[PDB]
Amino acid sequence: VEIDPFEMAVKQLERAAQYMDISEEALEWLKKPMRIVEVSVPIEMDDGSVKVFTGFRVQHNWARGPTKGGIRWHPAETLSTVKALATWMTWKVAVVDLPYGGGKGGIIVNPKELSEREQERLARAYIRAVYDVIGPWTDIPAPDVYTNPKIMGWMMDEYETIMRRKGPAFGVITGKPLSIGGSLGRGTATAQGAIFTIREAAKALGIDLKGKKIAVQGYGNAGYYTAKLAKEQLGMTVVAVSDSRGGIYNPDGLDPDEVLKWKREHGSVKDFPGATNITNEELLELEVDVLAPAAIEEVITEKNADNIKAKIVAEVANGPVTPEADDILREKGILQIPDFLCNAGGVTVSYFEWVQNINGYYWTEEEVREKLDKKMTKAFWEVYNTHKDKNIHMRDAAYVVAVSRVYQAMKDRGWVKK
Ligand SMILES: N[C@@H](CCC(=O)O)C(=O)O
Repeated sequence: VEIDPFEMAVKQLERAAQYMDISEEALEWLKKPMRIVEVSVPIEMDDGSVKVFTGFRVQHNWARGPTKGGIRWHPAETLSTVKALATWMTWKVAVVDLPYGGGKGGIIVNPKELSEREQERLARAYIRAVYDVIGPWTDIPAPDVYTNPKIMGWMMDEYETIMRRKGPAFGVITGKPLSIGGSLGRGTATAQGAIFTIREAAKALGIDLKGKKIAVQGYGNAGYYTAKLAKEQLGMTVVAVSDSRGGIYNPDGLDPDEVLKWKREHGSVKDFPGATNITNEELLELEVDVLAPAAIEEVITEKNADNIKAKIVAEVANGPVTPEADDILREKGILQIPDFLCNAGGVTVSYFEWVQNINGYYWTEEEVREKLDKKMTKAFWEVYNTHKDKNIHMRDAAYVVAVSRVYQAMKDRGWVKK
């Protein structure tokens, strides 16, 4: 009825585990986060009053290393959502082979009504509250929904103040500004990883992307950068983009820069000059070769699953395809890139930033791009090889790979004897 996120995550995990040989005790261990921390976050309001907010910090599993995850500042943020996202982050960092665990944070707050001073106070108070469970080798937060690198810098500064500079305080948190322990290529990380996965999928299917058409659903940061990177690196034709308000259709192709400027100047991509105006519900069914949903989740359902005509569906967003839609698309012979594999570039570049901070030596744009390319190509090819060996779904193969890595790490530590 309410479809609790944690219940759905556990159901997904059970579905995945039924496709592989895993002990019952390890599955029961994986069904529950290893540590959940709920703290009060008191800040001083600009009018002088004191308001108390609820903060979360869930560390699902740290068998493979320190936990990794973002912090969400959303008025509708709950503990269940944080737990489910930490569980998903575990598999996200496991599939792309990072020495990380699963983690997530969140504060129930509406940041649109907070001033800059109040936002800084909130970040510093959250750090002061969760200092006891975070660290460069314990738990590394990251930017997420309604959180930017500015909050990352404030949080790192507060952590460094509390820690008294006894170690790599830069590495306690990622996504920071370039002036303070930042990393090159952070802004376009997720889209770059998605482009690498799309290129590898095209390589697997034997189709060249030069001159092909791509439709991107959702024109935020991820969607815009995905369309732009596809057009430049992959040589594809950006035929259709969209946002919440509406969508754009143009057979001759769309210039992502022009569309972004129009959206910035009018608040939406609606009524772009010399272009057909459509919505998402027909955008998802346009005849394309690559479809990249980069917007609100659950856009492909059994209603529209049979009408999808894309050869490759790159799930840039977090879970935009329902399991029934997954089965329908697999029946049609459409290669799907799993949600927590396609957008694994952001966490990979976050790991690169953490490595740079820990080592004290910082890389260049080309080095980061090449390392990200290697990691994403290897992860995608491992997932596709499992998908070809086990004759299962692509999402199922990615789950098998991630859960197998986590289970092996748990067995090596002696946490589970079977
Ligand atoms: N939460 C973001 C940040 C990456 C990270 O966890 O380091 C993501 O999953 O992409």
